[PDB]
Amino acid sequence: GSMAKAAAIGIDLGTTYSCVGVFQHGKVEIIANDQGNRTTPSYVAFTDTERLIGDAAKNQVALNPQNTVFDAKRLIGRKFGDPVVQSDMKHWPFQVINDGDKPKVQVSYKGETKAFYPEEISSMVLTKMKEIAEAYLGYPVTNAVITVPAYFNDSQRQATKDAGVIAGLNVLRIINEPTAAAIAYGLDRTGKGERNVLIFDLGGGTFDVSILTIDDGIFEVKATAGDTHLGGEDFDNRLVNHFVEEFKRKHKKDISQNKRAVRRLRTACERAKRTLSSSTQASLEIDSLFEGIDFYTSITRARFEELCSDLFRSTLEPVEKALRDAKLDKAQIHDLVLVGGSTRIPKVQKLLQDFFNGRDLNKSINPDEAVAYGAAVQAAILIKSTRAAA
Ligand SMILES: Nc1ncnc2c1nc(Br)n2[C@@H]1O[C@H](CO)[C@@H](O)[C@H]1O
Ligand SMILES: [Mg+2]
Repeated sequence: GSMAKAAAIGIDLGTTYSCVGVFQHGKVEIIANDQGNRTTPSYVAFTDTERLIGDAAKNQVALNPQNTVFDAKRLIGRKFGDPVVQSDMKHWPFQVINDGDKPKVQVSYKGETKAFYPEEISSMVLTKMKEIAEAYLGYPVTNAVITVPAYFNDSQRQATKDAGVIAGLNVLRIINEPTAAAIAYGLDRTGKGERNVLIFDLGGGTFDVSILTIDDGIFEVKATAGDTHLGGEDFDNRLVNHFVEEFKRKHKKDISQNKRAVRRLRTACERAKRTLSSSTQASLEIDSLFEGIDFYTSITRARFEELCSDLFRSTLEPVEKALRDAKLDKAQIHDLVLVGGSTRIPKVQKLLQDFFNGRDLNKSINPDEAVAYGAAVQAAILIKSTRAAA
C-alpha cells in the first residue's frame, strides 16, 4: 500500500561546529560522526589529491592554513563591501575575493586555483552531516530542517536554503536557532497562556541573547542582543597569555615567536579549560615545548575564573539590554535556556542564576546539541501527513 518513509533530520549548521539529530521512537538521537564525535567542525580543507570535511579538515589546519576554510557562515548572504566582511578578512589566513560585490573564498585545489561562494562551502558541510545521518540510519536521507541565527535577513536565509539544495537536501524549513532551543525543551507544548523565554547562547566566537514569547505554540522574537567580540576563544587567549608569562618567569624564555609552541600551548589550554568545567584544578603537560624544555604545570578553577572574570561579567550587559528592548523585568522571564559549550563554565552559570535571583537554568540537554535537538523534533512534525478520521 504505502512504503515507510525515511526519517527527516535536524541540522544545526554552526559557525565553528555543526550537529545532526533525528527524532525516532518518541526521542531525539544526536548522531556521532565516524570518529565518535557528536559535533563536527564546520571546516573544509583542499589539497592536490583530496577535499577533507569536518575533523579531517580541522586536524591538518596548522600546516595548510591558506587552503582550509572555516567561518563561511560569517560570509553567507553578505556583500563583499559590508563592514563586517572587511573586518573579518584581516583575521582569516585564507583568501576572500570580490566577484560582483559578492565574497568568494579562493584556494589551491587539485592543481588549480578555485574560488567558491560561501553557500558552496556550507553545502560541503551539509553533505558531511547528511552522510553522518545515513551511516546511522542505514538508508538515504532527503528531508531536513536547518537552523539560522534570529538576526539573519532574507538574503542570508535564501543562501542557507541554496546550500541545502546544492547538498541534495530538500529543505523543509529554515528555523531560528533560539526557537529550535525552546522546542528542544518542549516550551511550545505547555498549553494556553503567554510564556517569556530567554535563550543565552555563548559560542566559540560570539554571544547572543534572545527573548521569545510563546502563546499556544506560536513564537514571536521580542528582542535580540549580544557581543560579536565575546566567546570561548577569548577565554583560551587569556590562558595562553598566562602560560606564556609563566614560562618566562620559570625558564627565562619567551616562547611567543615559535608558532608550533604557541599552538601546542593553545591546544593544551582549550583542553584544560574543558577539564575545569567538571574539576576544581587541571594539569598541563607538554613535552619539549621550547628549546627541549618540558612544560609540566597546573591551573586551579579559581585562577582561571580570575583570568576571565571581566569577560564572564560582560555577558550580563546584553541580557539587561535585551530585557529593556523587550520592555520586560527579570521576574517576568518564565524559562532560561543555555546554548553553546561555553555555558558549561560553572562561573558563567553562577553569574546568570544570581542575576535571575537563584532561578533554575535549563541545561539538561547538552548545550552544544540543543539547537540540532529542536530542529530534529520540528523535522519529524513537518513530514507528518495524517488524514482526519470521520
Ligand atoms: N565543557 C566545556 N567547558 C568549557 N568550554 C567548553 C566545553 N565544551 C565546549 Br564545546 N567548550 C567550548 O565551547 C566552544 C564551542 O565553539 C569552544 O570554545 C570550546 O572550547
Ligand atoms: Mg550555535
